[PDB]
Amino acid sequence: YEPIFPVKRELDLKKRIYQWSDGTDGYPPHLKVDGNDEANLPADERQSKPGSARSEGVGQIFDMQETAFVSKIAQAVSFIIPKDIDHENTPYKGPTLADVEKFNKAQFPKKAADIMKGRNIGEYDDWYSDARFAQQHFSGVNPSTIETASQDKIKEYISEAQKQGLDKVKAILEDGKDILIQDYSYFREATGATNEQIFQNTVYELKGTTPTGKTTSRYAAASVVIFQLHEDGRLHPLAITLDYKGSLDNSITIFNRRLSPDDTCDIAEKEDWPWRYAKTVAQTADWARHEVATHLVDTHMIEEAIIVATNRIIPEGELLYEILSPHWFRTLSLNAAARKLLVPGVIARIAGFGPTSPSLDFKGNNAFKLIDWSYKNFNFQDKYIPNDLKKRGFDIKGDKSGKYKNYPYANDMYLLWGIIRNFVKTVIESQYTSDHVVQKDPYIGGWCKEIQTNGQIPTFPTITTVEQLIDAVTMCIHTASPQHTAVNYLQDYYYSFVPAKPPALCTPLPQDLSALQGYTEKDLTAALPIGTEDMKWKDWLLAAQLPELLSYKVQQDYNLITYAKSLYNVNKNRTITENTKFNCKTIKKAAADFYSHLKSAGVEFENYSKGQTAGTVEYPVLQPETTAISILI
Ligand SMILES: [Fe+2]
Repeated sequence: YEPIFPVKRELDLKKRIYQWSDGTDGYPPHLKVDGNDEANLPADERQSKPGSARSEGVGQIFDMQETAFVSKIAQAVSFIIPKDIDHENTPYKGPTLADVEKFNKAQFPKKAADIMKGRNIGEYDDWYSDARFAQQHFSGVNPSTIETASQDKIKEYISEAQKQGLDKVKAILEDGKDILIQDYSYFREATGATNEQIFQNTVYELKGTTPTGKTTSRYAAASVVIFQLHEDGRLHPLAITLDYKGSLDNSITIFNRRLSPDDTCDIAEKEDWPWRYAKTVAQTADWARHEVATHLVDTHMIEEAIIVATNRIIPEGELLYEILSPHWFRTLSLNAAARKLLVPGVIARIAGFGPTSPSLDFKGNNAFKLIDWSYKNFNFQDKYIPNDLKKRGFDIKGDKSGKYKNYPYANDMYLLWGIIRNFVKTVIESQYTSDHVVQKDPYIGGWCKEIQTNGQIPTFPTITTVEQLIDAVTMCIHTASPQHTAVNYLQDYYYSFVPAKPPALCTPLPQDLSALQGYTEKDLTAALPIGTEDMKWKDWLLAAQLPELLSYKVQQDYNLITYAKSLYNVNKNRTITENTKFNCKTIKKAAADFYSHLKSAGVEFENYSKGQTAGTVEYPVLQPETTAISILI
């Protein structure tokens, strides 16, 4: 008969089922899906009704009703709100901030049921405040990109401070008492736009398929926020560059009229319309870097690359496949729905990068140029939590000062990284006993080469040592589960109230410093998507509904805990400690530990949360009970 080679037959089959994209769609490498149509996914990785065997599907990922609703908004291309979606009162109707804030609180119940259960930052009256704004850079949806300010970047702000004759603010930077930066000036470099070109998205009105002359513009800014970190451990915003353009000579850079959190000035924080605008512009900058870079690229897309490469090279039954496999549950169908609807029909629509909405060529669209560049400029090893916290300038290993008490991400993760490495170290070493044993493995070398080339993650290691294999496996797990968890499952809260953190601006920037300095509420109210005017209704809905959709809380069984308890691979409907091949006494002992380590950690993440400055919003996101096995939303 014809000769049968079980392995090479199975891999030949997987390399047909799991194929790469040619990249003509304008996305980083992913699983090839003809027109991203559900049907053209691999049979098992498709979607069934909720309460089904895993050989059928993965259960309805999103909330049926709020998908049909969000799809309704994306499809709605008419500038006149459709009869269906329209209501007597809406959270964008206003027409004032007061009226919009007043609506928000009246939608808190006792339907909207996530990890904050229908609640948002709108609960806090003083969300505008310097503490709550800045606190989002430690505890918000993007806690992982703030870093120590380069000495020669302080040198710029020392100069601009002097230029404005602000003698007080100069002395603060002069010495350099824990001066930190959050830098979105890279958006230009990232989109190939010149320093004379402004970010503008021209939203063309269509009569279904055919356009009418009518348009409305949304705007975006390569902002740069400068913070000082005090000893009591409060992150204080000092300065915002609204849109950085090579130098601060060519940009308009405002300074906080209160130079500390306790500072008192006769103009309040609520009435400081110049500063409340700047912060709102700096919020659009972080919305982008969060959704594109920190969320979509760094988690969803990096994980898909691993999934595809791992499936193509490493066979089902191999140890590496079995530890990684569970952390992929339903990731592929979700990215196929992101690439189809969410990225083009929402992200690229509500963002201010443009150049147009809708787009006919995504390779020409800037949101896609940013998606592409974010993937290209990711670094697999540098975002190892230890290496992450080190290079960004955070010594969590030994801070006696207690200055990082307001930074629970940095606290929670430094612990949680070692714990997941502990687990992997025990399981990997149960087969991979030496650097040599790794070197003489068939798949690990080709696994790396596949990821470094086709996956287009060159920063992925050439795995020689046992430590190198452990960190790589930790990272795949860390990215897929707790890192995605942190950045995914606080969207509803921080985005639901659109003014707190809006996706883009609905009016051009102020022309110069002198113009901004005399800004009224109506300017911000206009800049935000409020009123029946200029299709601002659609921008609000999408801005506050995508968060609620993607914040929809994880099911009990898709916990990191429930896995650590029983090692049950939800994704593959099997258990690793039922493969007589592997040294299972060890694996059961690693899992037994890993579980006791996580229960123990949930206690510490709690302490870190309540250990923050009085009033500071909680950080419950990395609670193992509320952490996802995979990138499953
Ligand atoms: Fe996500």
